[PDB]
Amino acid sequence: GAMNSSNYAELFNNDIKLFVDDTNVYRVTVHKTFEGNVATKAINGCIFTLNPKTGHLFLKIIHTSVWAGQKRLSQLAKAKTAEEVSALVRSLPKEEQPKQIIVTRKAMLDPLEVHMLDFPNIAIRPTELRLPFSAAMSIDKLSDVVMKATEPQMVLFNIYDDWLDRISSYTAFSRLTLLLRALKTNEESAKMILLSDPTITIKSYHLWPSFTDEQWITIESQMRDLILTEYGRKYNVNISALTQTEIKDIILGQ
Repeated sequence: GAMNSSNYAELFNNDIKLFVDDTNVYRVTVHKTFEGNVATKAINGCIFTLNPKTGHLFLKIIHTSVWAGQKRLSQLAKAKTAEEVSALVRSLPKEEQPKQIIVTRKAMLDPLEVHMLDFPNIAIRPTELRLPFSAAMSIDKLSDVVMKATEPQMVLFNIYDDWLDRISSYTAFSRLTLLLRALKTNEESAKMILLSDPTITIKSYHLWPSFTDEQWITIESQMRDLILTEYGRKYNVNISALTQTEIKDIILGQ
């Protein structure tokens, strides 16, 4: 049954789970051609597969060669996504295989179910949450590794850096979704907040700055301010009147 804010806590139990986001798999850029026309040109994409409990991000880079001279592309993209997720799962020992895979887009449900027939004990589920994982390509280190790729490959990161030494999975996931939601809402302002010191640095093996515990509280309130103020412009409501469960709903995407 679909994952929503009323049952999403399940993400942090002992049943290994993965989110799969396919929104960055098929990507184009617009460019000027040698005759002076304008055209689209495919660029590398990625499948974003995340364990929200451990932070492990399996970033499968989709090379443009996959698309070359191919028909029915939206069909292929989903097939490609399903193929790769199933191949990852199939490479893991049984004890590392997820119990559930949660797709961020309902369109991914059937293709993944078809490709996961070999895994009867793995539940494929849709979600009501409109999670901001599309904003993964706004994290500079992720964006660069994708763009520099010259062949298919998978790269693994901990998208929580070292946070789990200090905070719970529930807290880390809340922080991540807040950061991604803010990046999705206003990339430029979100990065300005992140670089506000800007002496607080990003370790070479990390995605985010090395903020202290109290510093993260502040960054998080600013990220929250960025999001809510924009929501307020759109809908004409008093931010401060919003309940806790209303604010979460906004961040998570319902």
